[PDB]
Amino acid sequence: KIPGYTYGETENRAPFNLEDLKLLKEAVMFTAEDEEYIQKAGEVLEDQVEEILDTWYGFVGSHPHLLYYFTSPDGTPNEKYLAAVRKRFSRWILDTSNRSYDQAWLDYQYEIGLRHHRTKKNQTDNVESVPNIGYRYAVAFIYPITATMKPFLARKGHTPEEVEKMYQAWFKATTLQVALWSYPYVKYGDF
Amino acid sequence: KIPGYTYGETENRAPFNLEDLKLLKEAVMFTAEDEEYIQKAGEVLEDQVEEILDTWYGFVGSHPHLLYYFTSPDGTPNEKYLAAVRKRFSRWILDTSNRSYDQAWLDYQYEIGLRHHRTKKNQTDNVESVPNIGYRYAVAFIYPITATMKPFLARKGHTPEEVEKMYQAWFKATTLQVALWSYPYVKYGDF
Ligand code: HEM
Ligand code: HEM
Ligand SMILES: [C-]#N
Ligand SMILES: [C-]#N
Repeated sequence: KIPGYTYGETENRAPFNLEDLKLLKEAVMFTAEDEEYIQKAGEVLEDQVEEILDTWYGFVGSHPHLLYYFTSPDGTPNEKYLAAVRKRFSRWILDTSNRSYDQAWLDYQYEIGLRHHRTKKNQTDNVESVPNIGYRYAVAFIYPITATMKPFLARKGHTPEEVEKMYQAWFKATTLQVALWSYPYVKYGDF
Repeated sequence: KIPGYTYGETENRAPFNLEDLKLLKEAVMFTAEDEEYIQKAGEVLEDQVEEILDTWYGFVGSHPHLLYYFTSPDGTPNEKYLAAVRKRFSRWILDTSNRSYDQAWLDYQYEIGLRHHRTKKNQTDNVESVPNIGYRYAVAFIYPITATMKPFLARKGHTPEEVEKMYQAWFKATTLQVALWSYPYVKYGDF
């Protein structure tokens, strides 16, 4: 088992529903074509995850105000926390590529939002760290997620045109998720 | 000369400052290289704005749940509201590329967020319309903004390298802005 990974068995049903998801997919221009290309992206990325993780957490570690969110009270990174979260992030790369975006998927999107937010941050791994990840950075991180995945999507010999379809699908899917994760951050009724 | 366009003359100072901005630029991987290329993007886009606007508002207009946010209470689109906003969106394309990202800029970023939010929506143009734009869609729209801009960035004969750099700069800058606009939506203390 991956500790903390509770896909399909969360405590709560998401407050947003499949019709909400349909309308949000429309807003990010995500279609069945992107379902196909995000699956292809998974096939490309899967055996590269260790490098992807080093690249991603190397970016987070590169700026003290970002690494901050994994820190103990003494301002140093909590290595237990980083390591446990890293295994769930690795799984999220696969889930984004391989799951159907169905009710179980939506329920886990609510869960991941809750875990970045003060509602559930630091509970999954039972760590002492900062209480909330400022929403400004959740939105910001759509960009570095896509810039991180880009070079890996080209490393299996796909043409620029195919890489572009995978990259755009990943961009749409990442934006879609962060949009959903806003729920616990946003004043009730404003989401 | 643009009705409702009050850049430099907002009633409020922004609740985020230049240090917040520096740290958020770092979160979207924005550097002096992007300053060069966002300015080049403006030079490329400036004389294409009518077609860009037709494309963008064509996208909004093609989805009833998005066009919704410009409708009168009787459910029908308010074309005056659309037209007035269109003029300020046109200017935003130039501002994104030409303004220093400084205090005045931050003040107007807070203003734009307030205008999508119930705080100020429908006041600028003195219209009667939907009270609030749900934040889920503001995040989602990062994607179709970038997808709208992309083809136009190639239309002045720049090299593929330069077009990609302009596109990435636009994506960083759009993400940066939507992150800032979240302020009035986000539970107090969670931004
Ligand atoms: C596009 C935005 C982001 C994506 C795609 C992303 C992805 C993920 C994933 C997949 C997980 C594990 C979820 C699970 O428990 O199964 C996670 C957890 C976490 N992320 Fe992010 N994340 C984003 C934004 C942020 C930001 C802005 C930070 C700031 C450094 C950050 C820091 C963390 C931390 C500290 C956790 C553990 C939260 C907890 O205590 O449960 N993430 N993230
Ligand atoms: C990336 C996200 C978005 C961008 C870049 C964007 C851009 C803009 C700009 C530049 C303006 C005029 C600002 C001014 O007053 O100077 C504006 C206003 C407006 N936008 Fe957006 N927008 C975004 C999201 C949305 C969404 C999700 C909707 C839903 C259709 C929308 C609908 C409108 C409406 C109705 C107004 C007028 C608000 C008011 O009454 O003042 N926008 N937008
Ligand atoms: C989040 N990593
Ligand atoms: C907003 N358009």
